[PDB]
Amino acid sequence: YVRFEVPEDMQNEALSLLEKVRESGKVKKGTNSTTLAVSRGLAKLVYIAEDVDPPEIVAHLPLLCEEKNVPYIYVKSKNDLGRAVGRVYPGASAAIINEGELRKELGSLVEKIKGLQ
RNA sequence: GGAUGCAGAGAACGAAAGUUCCAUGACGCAUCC
Ligand SMILES: [Ca+2]
Ligand SMILES: [Ca+2]
Repeated sequence: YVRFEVPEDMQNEALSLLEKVRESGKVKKGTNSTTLAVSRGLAKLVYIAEDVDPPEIVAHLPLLCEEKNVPYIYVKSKNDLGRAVGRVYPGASAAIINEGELRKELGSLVEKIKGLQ
């Protein structure tokens, strides 16, 4: 249930900004903490995996992000989301809570994502 | 065992070889049935 389709280069930009934010920022991984972070108005930018089965697990996300005005982006695999923070483990969804040092980069990314809508 | 919440990384058995679960939330900590 993709709301939009992100092109490959933009997906790579987001997945790379994720690894750069790892150090100086704060990132959560998993559907529980990500949903909480969006509901509490903490998530700067959320990532949703495309290969989630059953897809109903992450389906509630885009509408909640629209409710709370949180930019969401679809990434190809949940394994591409496994390096988000801490232990290497697959993640159906993640969320950058603090941009950290990469402020303008996240700004450009959310501009490009809004461009897709 | 089951339900609910809090938090979010490895956890239980084993001398270890290994066996079994875990961000689709294990392990826990409570309250209840
Ligand atoms: Ca261990
Ligand atoms: Ca032991």
